[PDB]
Amino acid sequence: EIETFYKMLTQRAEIDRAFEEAAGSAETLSVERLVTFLQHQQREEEAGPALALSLIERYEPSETAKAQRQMTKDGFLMYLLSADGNAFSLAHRRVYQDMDQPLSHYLVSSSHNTYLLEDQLTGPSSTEAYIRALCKGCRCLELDCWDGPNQEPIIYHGYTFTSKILFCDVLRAIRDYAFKASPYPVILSLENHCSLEQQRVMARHLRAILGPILLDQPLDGVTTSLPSPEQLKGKILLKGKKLKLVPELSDMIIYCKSVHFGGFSSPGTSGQAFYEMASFSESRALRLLQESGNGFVRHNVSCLSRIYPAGWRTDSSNYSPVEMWNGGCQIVALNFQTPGPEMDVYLGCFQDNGGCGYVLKPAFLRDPNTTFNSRALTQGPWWRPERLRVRIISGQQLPKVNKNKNSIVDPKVIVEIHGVGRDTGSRQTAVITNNGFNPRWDMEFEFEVTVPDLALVRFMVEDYDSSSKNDFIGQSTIPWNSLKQGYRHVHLLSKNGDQHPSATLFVKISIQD
Ligand SMILES: O=P1(O)C[C@@H]2[C@H](O)[C@@H](O)[C@H](O)[C@@H](O)[C@@H]2O1
Ligand SMILES: [Ca+2]
Ligand SMILES: [Ca+2]
Ligand SMILES: [Ca+2]
Repeated sequence: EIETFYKMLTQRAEIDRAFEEAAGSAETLSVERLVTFLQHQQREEEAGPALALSLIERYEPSETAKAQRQMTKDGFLMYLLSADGNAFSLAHRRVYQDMDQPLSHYLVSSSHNTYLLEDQLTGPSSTEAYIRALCKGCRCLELDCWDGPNQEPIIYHGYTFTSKILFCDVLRAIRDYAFKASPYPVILSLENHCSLEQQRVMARHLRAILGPILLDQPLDGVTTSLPSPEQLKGKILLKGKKLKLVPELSDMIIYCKSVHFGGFSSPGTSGQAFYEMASFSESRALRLLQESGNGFVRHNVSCLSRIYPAGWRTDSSNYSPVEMWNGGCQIVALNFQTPGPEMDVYLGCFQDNGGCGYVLKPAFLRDPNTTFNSRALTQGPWWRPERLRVRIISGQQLPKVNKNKNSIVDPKVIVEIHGVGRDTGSRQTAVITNNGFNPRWDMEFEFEVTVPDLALVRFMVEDYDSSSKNDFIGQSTIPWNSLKQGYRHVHLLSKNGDQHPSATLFVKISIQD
């Protein structure tokens, strides 16, 4: 029975079935019978004996089967639970994109009022908040500088009761973590409310603390465009007002001068210099996208636009980033402290390209002459309908979302499509009652996605509550082009972005044009 049990508790039919079909009669998968699976099922492009063999070498537990170039059901499952079996493309989990274009061509991971740990009104500020963001790959941070006691500038949310911290303390932390998660440039957005004296102090600290990391001179060459992530690699650039403002500071603003939004230079030649960055509240941006979608887009090709949360979000809530990315907006600032679908999608997007924090925009969003407008879709390269079929097969060890008691989860799965408005959709499965160890739904959904290049597929698992609002159990957001096909496992994350060791969803994905 001790056999039966570990052999029972640990026993997945869907897995068995999958092995069967692949292996057929055999009790094993031969390199050829693995290749066809890799091609027919997993749709690997690099399908071939080479891959198969590495899979077997990497995952096969049986020394006999290994040595004999075969895969057992055990190795089959291990492959399926590995980084290679992940629905989130392993290949995309390393920098693999063109890092040589001007900054304006990349979506950049950006945070809003980075110093804040909670609400915008009375919650605390901390260097920790900066460390956290940086550790999540954030590239563009915010510093709200105000004069402090003893000629030491402080950082906090002006005009509120949020707790304070030292500008210098913040600089050390940024210094210490700026590149822990990526080698690409960090941008510091300074909102400067300092007296000229304390501004001088700021400049002193910047130089003193950042030293060589700090970029304080234009890049030789770099004449008509913003440098590239590659060119700025290992650097930290300041973004702010450039000559009420001491030269010491103004002189350090090189590639990102804060400017008031002029408008878009289509009816002319020039508008904002590539080294000029405009900011838009969530609200204004929406409006501009609503009326000037293509203008904004075209603007965003050579120019970096920063977007920030609406003033009413004193709770540090977040808006949807997708809507801004659809306009090619690059520095879409969110409140990194706040868990929710928005940050889920945010970090899902940025888990791409090895999480270096810079993700190359689609080509049509890099064409100054594009006619694209996610709002008014016409024919163009962006238009490329695909049919996605996702089968939510089963769940493994869904985490017990507290309950402050001994209950059993009643899980259900929601699958969502995020992208151009036309494509957004959501579907949900039934609820399996009292089972988190191995609920089985075996439900399939199909979605039509017309602009996959801007889409993300999100899997969310909730604990169905009849009386209350359903608890969130886990989630995973995968950018369209990183979505792997065939049988895969979706590795669920907690609301804080943390990896849930053994919580997975087993699915079968198929994308067809
Ligand atoms: O704490 P904040 O200054 C950060 C945020 C923006 O990024 C600024 O562009 C804007 O002007 C402020 O109103 C907003 O509150
Ligand atoms: Ca601010
Ligand atoms: Ca229950
Ligand atoms: Ca429930």
